[PDB]
Amino acid sequence: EGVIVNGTQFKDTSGNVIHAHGGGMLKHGDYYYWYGEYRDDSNLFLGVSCYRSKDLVNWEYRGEVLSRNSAPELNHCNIERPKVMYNASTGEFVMWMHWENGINYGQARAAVAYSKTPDGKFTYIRSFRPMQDTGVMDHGLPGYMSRDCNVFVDTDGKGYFISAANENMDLHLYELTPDYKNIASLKAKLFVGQQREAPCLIKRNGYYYLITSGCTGWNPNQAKYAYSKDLASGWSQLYNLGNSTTYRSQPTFIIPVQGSSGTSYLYMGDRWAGAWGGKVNDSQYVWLPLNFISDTTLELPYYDSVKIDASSGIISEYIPDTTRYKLVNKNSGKVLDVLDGSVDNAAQIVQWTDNGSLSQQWYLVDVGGGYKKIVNVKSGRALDVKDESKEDGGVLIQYTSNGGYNQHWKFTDIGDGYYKISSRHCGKLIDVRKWSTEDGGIIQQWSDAGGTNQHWKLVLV
Ligand SMILES: OC[C@H]1O[C@@H](O[C@H]2[C@@H](O)[C@@H](CO)O[C@@H](O[C@@H]3[C@@H](O)[C@H](O)O[C@H](CO)[C@@H]3O)[C@@H]2O)[C@H](O)[C@@H](O)[C@H]1O
Repeated sequence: EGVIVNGTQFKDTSGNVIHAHGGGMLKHGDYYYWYGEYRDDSNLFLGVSCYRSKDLVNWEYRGEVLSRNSAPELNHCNIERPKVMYNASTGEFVMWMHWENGINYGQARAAVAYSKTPDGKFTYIRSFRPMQDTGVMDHGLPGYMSRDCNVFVDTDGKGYFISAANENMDLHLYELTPDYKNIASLKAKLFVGQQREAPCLIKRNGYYYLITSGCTGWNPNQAKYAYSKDLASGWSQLYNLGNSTTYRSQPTFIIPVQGSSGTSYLYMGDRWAGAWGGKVNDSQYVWLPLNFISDTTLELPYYDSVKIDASSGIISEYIPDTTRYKLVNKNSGKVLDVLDGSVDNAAQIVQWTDNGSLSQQWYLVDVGGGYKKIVNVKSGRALDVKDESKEDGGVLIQYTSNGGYNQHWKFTDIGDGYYKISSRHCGKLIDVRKWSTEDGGIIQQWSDAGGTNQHWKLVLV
């Protein structure tokens, strides 16, 4: 039962609430290490916890790799977004983070630490504003500002540190020295004046991807991403990822989960309790699979429950009810199907002859109220009303699950095993266009006209 419940606070093997807010993760040896920070009673840096696991679901407490006692300036300060990266050359784990006074946010500087072991007590080095010696001034103080940050290890073995500079208006990608403990140069300035925060830098197939969020404090916002063949330049524009609130969370880190089957990228987020007036320690987590439609097209679906099998390297949706179904039209006798039995995103939904194919099988996931999710089997995508249309003739397609109301359907029994499937968005029924009785009939959205082409029978398979 390697299943995770989003919008909650995961508990370690001890039965205690895990506290690794704004943290990250590292895969070394046979274990996945989850680092993160958490405040205390005075809302100040208490320690950077570390959790270990092989299955990515059951986490074991390993103590504070970094404490407010590790250094004199760590006593009264704010530390957030601690990330850990490994150095093959040295053989030591270097840790970066964001440091503040604890009184204000004027000292926008980064901090560094390291240890010979992953779950061992890290030794604090220093806190500083990148390029301090260069003499450059960034808003009153010497050295570039450095708030929200993150680390990245490239294939060639070069380390990289990214953070928000120039009053969170610009993103600075710093290239680290071979030891990872220092900054060698300013690789490139990314997304100037666009004000992107909580950056996550990853790589897949010669393509670099940068997942960022907006700057609105606790308030969840529209997350975005970009791609490029080179870190220095060639970066694309910003493309929306997830919904308008990133499913009520803010991105913190993204790691490739490699296994026997293949590689599945995991998304980590934070549901900051500050949204509803709660303390930082009351923040919950949101883990979702990061799917790659193409080298240039990304998908971030929302599953209320996610199943993970680290061994095989597979991250998919958890269906509470594996019962398969077929939707037969009263008028045509055809069943609900996907065009060309495609698994592509936004694939057109059509009616087709009952051929017992996978494309013609659907799950029914309750999503609160009297509404449900109609999910295809051959492709984990959900039945969706294209472009959240509220008009007659609105085409129906299969789209990535995003909790939108245009993906919620209520079944209304009319007798004899037939139902009227209305959308939660406008209330229009699932309709076979023009009363079509042939294969490939476009499935659409239409007002309840009492037609038999709008009536569907639910059949077990
Ligand atoms: O009014 C709100 C908002 O609605 C968006 O509708 C989008 C969503 O319904 C989304 C799933 O929730 O599905 C989008 O379908 C898009 C399609 O529009 C585009 O042409 O192709 C992509 C991928 O192929 C995808 O299928 C749908 O657009 C509107 O998009 C948005 O403008 C806004 O109106």
